[PDB]
Amino acid sequence: DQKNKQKLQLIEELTSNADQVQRQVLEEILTRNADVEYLRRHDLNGRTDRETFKNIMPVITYEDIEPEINRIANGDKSPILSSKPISEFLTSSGTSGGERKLMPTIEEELDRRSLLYSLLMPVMSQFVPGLENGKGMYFLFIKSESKTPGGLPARPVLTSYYKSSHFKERPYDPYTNYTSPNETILCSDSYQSMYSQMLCGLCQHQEVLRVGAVFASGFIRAIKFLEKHWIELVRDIRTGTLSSLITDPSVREAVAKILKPSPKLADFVEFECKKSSWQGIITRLWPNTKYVDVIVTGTMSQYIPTLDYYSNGLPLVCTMYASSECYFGVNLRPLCKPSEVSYTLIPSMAYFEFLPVHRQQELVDLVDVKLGQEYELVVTTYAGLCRYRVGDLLRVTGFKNKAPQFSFICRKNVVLSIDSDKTDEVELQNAVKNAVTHLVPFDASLSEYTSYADTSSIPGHYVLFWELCLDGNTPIPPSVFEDCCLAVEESFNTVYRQGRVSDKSIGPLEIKIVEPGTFDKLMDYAISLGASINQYKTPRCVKFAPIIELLNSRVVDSYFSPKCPKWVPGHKQ
Ligand SMILES: Nc1ncnc2c1ncn2[C@@H]1O[C@H](COP(=O)(O)O)[C@@H](O)[C@H]1O
Ligand SMILES: O=C(O)Cc1c[nH]c2ccccc12
Repeated sequence: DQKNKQKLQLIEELTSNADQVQRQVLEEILTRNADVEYLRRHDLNGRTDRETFKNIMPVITYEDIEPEINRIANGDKSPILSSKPISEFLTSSGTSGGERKLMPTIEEELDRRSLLYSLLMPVMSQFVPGLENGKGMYFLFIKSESKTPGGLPARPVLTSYYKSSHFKERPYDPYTNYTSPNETILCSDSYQSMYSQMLCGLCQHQEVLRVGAVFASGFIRAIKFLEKHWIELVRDIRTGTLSSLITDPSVREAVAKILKPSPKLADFVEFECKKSSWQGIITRLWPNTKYVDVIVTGTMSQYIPTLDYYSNGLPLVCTMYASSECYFGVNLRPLCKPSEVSYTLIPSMAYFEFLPVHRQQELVDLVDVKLGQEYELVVTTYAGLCRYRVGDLLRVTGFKNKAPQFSFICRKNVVLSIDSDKTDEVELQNAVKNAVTHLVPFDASLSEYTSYADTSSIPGHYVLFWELCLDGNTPIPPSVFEDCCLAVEESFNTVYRQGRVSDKSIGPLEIKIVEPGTFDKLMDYAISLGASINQYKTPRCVKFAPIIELLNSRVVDSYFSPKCPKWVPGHKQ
């Protein structure tokens, strides 16, 4: 019987009693945090009931509780948001004033993250058999850490999770037996982390029954890493000796238990990697792979054709929906189509509310959301976030017993995204305005521009299309356009700049100069589909393949900066 059946029954119990669980969660939070400064400031006066909470407590954004956050981050240890000690800040990919948002968490929250993860394979065991008889090849990575002036860790939620006893000291689980040893995941050197993970995956290739990464982008980068380094990898496999470039002793102690001299495997890997076409290479190097486990909902959907290419059309699986401030839900139907993914929110994670979005107690509870209606996700967490707006838009597609299921629509205001980076229109506009100052000495200027997330390169990069207006009589040298590139990048927020400098999840920004009349063609094309002259601006971003092919066909010159933007871990202040 055991675990799977119990976990599946737990899902039944939680979703059949969703409203009661939601109530018990809110009651527990307000009872614990009854005396914290934030609740007392709003005069909640020790009350714990739903009606009081919804009538009294305001619906907030990050900027609303930043003074509380800063105070805690500066070392104020009084109960301001939470009665249990804030153990760390989980730095979100979402920003504020260019800097990562600091999400308070408490130690207890790891239990709830682990509960969520423990649901995944029992759910999957209903759709794909035999996964306990083999391994999963996942490429998992830690990121830069930082510390608040008061001494609290500030780091991404997965970096926090991987380094915790819940992952680093976890027991052997046959349904989640990874090819990557903990030492290779927890390696601070990102090159060594990637190389050793790729090697271990190759060494255990016949046992691999599934592959992936947290994000589509992450898995694509691992494939590209093999494209560049397979010769070194084949040499390691052939001789049974790990590359001396791997200097980390914990790494390589771990590899040494896995790596054995095997010219037969080396010949096999060489054979496949030598081939000019890498179409379907996943199903050749790892022939027992049943699916690809990566997020391809949200902006990550742009990577579907790339994964399909390398996998020869294996099923793409989206298992979960979660964030820094709170873990949310699970896909109860993982082998569905990527366009039909819905996430069932787990009612014991947090108190969930929903702000209706239309094309006086305003909020609607989890069980009262309406089929087909769009909402903004609003959360009340154990660490003291009260009715915080996530910025995620969701649509109800159905119900699991009493618990609703949501397709993910978007994170609000995201224009450009390659990996976890999110660039909005204001950021983009500001960035382009800082870069055009470089065209002033040449008495040139920008007439019009647009952008796209270029996925043809690994890692992806931002592309800007620039149509200039030249009034002077001196050509602009490549060095100045390269200055323009860098200037754009320097104006982007810290997550973008971290992706460029530290995580290598983003390639150099490219500016493509297009010939005169190019954006005229765009408009003409934009009217043949969708034809509103009155309401027409050249869009800040484009995404439709024929439009992009049109713009690329009219490129006169392109430029990247050889330089990287500034980046320093932690908040500016
Ligand atoms: N499965 C998913 N599909 C689409 N977007 C997601 C998914 N999981 C997380 N996200 C987005 O990433 C955010 C979490 O980012 P972070 O706070 O940095 O972990 C969420 O609030 C969503 O906007
Ligand atoms: O930065 C990280 O690695 C944590 C993270 C960022 N976006 C996420 C979405 C799903 C679960 C974890 C994360």
